[PDB]
Amino acid sequence: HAHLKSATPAADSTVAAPADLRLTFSEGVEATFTKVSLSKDGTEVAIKGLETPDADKKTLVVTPAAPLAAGNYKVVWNAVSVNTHKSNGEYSFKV
Ligand SMILES: [Cl-]
Ligand SMILES: [Cl-]
Ligand SMILES: [Cu+2]
Repeated sequence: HAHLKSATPAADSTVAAPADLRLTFSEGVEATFTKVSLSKDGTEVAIKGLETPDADKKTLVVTPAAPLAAGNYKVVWNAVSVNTHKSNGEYSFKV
């Protein structure tokens, strides 16, 4: 199953407006079947895009509609691997 190895913004780290989130998994994931929910103090923030650029499909680029306002962000992810297995979790970060 796909484990999330690293994010960026990194779990619980603080940053300036990153432009997008990168999620790096232990296996290839499917952009089309994978769900990512980004929320700021408990209301949806709008994701415009999901993509796996490289061909291993191990980094998921999650592009929000706007650049991100400063504050407290919760990511909830439901990955579907290239072999169709479902995993999930969550993490936080701050701008
Ligand atoms: Cl995980
Ligand atoms: Cl999707
Ligand atoms: Cu597995």
